[PDB]
Amino acid sequence: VYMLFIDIEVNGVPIKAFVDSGAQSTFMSYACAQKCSLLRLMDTRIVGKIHLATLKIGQRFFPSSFTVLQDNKVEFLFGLDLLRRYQCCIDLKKSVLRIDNEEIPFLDIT
Amino acid sequence: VYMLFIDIEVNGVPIKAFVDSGAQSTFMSYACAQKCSLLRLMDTRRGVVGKTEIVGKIHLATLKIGQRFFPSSFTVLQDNKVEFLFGLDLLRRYQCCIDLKKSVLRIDNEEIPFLSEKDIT
Amino acid sequence: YMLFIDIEVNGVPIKAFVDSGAQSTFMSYACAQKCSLLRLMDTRYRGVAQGVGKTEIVGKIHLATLKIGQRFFPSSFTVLQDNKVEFLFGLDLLRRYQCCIDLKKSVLRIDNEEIPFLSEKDIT
Amino acid sequence: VYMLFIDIEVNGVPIKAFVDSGAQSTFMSYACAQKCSLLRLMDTRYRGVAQGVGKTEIVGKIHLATLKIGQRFFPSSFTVLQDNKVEFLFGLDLLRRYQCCIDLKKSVLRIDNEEIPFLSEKDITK
Amino acid sequence: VYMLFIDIEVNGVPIKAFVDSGAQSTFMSYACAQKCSLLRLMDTRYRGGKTEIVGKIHLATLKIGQRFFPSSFTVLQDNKVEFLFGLDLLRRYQCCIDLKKSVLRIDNEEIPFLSEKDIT
Amino acid sequence: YMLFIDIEVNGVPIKAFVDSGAQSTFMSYACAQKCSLLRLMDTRYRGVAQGVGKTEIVGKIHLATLKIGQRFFPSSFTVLQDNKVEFLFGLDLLRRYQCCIDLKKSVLRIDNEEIPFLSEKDIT
Repeated sequence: VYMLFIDIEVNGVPIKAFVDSGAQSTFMSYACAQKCSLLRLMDTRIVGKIHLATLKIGQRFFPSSFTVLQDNKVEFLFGLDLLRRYQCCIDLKKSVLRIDNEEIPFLDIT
Repeated sequence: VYMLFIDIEVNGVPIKAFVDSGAQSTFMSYACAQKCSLLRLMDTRRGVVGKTEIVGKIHLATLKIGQRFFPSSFTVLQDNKVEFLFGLDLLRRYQCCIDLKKSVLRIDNEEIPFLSEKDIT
Repeated sequence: YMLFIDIEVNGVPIKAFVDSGAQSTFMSYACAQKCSLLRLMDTRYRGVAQGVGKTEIVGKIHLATLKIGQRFFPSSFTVLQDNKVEFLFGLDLLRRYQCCIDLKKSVLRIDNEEIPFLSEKDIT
Repeated sequence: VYMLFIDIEVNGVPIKAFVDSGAQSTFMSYACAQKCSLLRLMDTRYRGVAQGVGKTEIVGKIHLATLKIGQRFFPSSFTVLQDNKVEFLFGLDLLRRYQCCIDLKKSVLRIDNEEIPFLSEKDITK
Repeated sequence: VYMLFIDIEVNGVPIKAFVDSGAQSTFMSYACAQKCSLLRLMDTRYRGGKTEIVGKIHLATLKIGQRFFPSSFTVLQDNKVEFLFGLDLLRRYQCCIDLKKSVLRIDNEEIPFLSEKDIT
Repeated sequence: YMLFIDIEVNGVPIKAFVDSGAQSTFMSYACAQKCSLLRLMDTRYRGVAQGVGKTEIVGKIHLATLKIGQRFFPSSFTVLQDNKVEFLFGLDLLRRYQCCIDLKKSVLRIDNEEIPFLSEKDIT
C-alpha cells in the first residue's frame, strides 16, 4: 500500500483518506472542502472547523468533526482522533482498516 | 494514550517507540543512537526547511517487542522529536495491526499494549 | 494579438489559447471550478516539490467533451493552480485531431471545418 | 516530432527552428547569434532596468536577416536572448508575416507555396 | 580578547565559554552538548533565529578554574558560540568581569580571559 | 531585568545598558535627538549585505563626553534607528576604561569608583 489510503465519502463525494496514527487531529484541505460543498459549513477559527459531517466508510455512516486547512499535502488526513473515536484497527496483515467489525481495504495513488 | 507509544528494546536497551502510520521511514534520534551505542555502527547516507537530513543508517538492529525479536533497519537523525519513530516501513514489514479497540499493537499473534499518558509527557 | 478560438467544454463557453509550443493542454483551477469539474479529477500529480516555477498539477480530467465549430471532440487535459490563461489548447490536442493552424485564412482547420481565430474585441 | 521543429538556414548556417504559435515574438539564443555570425549586427534596443527574476531578457534586436526555409529566402526581424533553452523560436510574428499553415495532417509547414517537413526525433538531440 | 572567552569544563570536557552580561540565559550548542555527551540529559522543553530550543539541562557539572559549579542551561541548534555564559550564571556565582586585570573573578579565584590565539 | 547604569552624555541623563557581549557601543536615534547630537555625525555604515534587524547604522559620533559617577570620559559610538535600548554600553568602552562588572556588590567599578546597577523600578 506504499502509504495508507482508504476510499471514504464526505457529504456523498468520493475521497482518498490518508490514515495517520501520528496525527492528533483530522484535517481536510480547503480544495477538498470546496469539491465536497462543505464551505457553507465552516467556522471563524487554518480556514475553519466543520462541527459535523457525514462520513461513509464501507457500508456504515459516521458523524465527524474536522479542521479545514489551505495545505494540499493530502485531500483528507484520517487522524488518531477519529481512529480511536470509532475504535479502528490498522491491520497490515490483512491490509485493512477494521472499524466496527467491518474491514475497509487499503488502496489507486500516483 | 493521547498519542501511540510502545515499550520496545533495541540491542537490549529499553526504548519508547512512537507509532506513526503516516511516516514512510523509521527514525531514531542521535541521542537514542548514543544510548544504544550504535554510533560506531553506521553507513554513508540525499542530493543537494526540515527533516534534519541524515547522520547515518543502521543496516540491522534487533528489536524486542513483546517476547519476540525482530530484525530492523532505520535512519539516525539529529531530530529530537521522539527517541524512536516506528514508521510504516516496520509497521508493514512485521504485518502489525494497530488495534485501538483493545489498544494494542498486534504484531504476529501477540499483543503489545499502547502506553498510558502517565508513561509519557 | 495571439491565437484564440471559441470552444465549449462540458457545455461551458471558453476562449482557447492555441499554442503549438505546449506539449500538453491545460485548464486553470478557476475555469475547472466554473465548469463544475472539481469532482471530475484523478490522482495525477508532479512528484515531491523540486522545480521552482509555475505551480503544479492539481489533477487530470481523463475525458471531457469539446465543442469546436459544429463538431464534438473527446479530450483529456490537466488542471493547474495558475490562472495565467483559462484554457491552453496544446500540441497534444492540435495533433490528436490533426488540426492545421492556417495563418493565410486565419483559421483552425480541424477536419474539413474551419474555425476562425478571434478578433481583439472577442478578447479582453 | 516530440515538438514541432523545422530545418532553416539563417545567414547561411543550418538551424533547427522550434515552431510556437503561442510566442508573440521570434527569438534566437546568443549562442546561435554567435554561431551564425550575426553579432556584428545588433542594436541597443533592449528591456531597460526594470526586470524579472529568470528569463535573461534581451541582448539586442536583429532588424533584418535572411532566412532560407525550403528553397525560398525570407527577410526576418528577431530578438537575441541569453537563454539557450532553444536555438531559434519561430514565433507568431513570422508565422503570420509569411501566412504559414502548421499542417499536422501532413506534418509540414506550408509557408509561401512550398511544404517544409517537421523534424523526426532523430534530427533532434538526446 | 576580541570578545570575552573563558576556558571551562562541562562533564570533564574542555569548552570555550563566551562571557555575555547582556544575555539573560546560559545556552550551549547542540554540537557542544553532543561533544560533552549531555544528550542523555535533556528535558526536551520547547516553545509551542538560532533554531529555537532543543531541551533543558537541569543540572550539569562545570569546572571553572579549580572549583566545580552546578549549572542549569538550555541547548539550542544555533552554533553562534559553543557555550554562552549568561547573566543568570554570572550573578548566581557573584562573578566580577574584571577588564583591568582581564579576568573573571568567580569566588576569590581569577580565571583569565583567553588570548585571540586560543580563539579564531 | 538587566544591567543598567545612570550616565550622562554631553550633559544629558541616560540609562546605559551594560552588555559585555556587544563589540561596539550604540545609541538610538531618539537618544541622539534627545542629546542634540544629530548635527554631529559622520557617513559611517555597514555596506550592502546584512540580516533582518539592528536597523543598520545612521552614522558615528567620533567623541562625546560621558559622565559615569563623578568622573568624565571621552567616548565614540554609532547611532542606529533601533530603540532596543537608548544606549548600549559595549565591550569597547567596558575595556577602554578597564571597568569591572561586579555582580557581588552589583556595581560597575570604572576606576576605583563604584557605580550601582539600577533597580527594576528605575527601569520602565
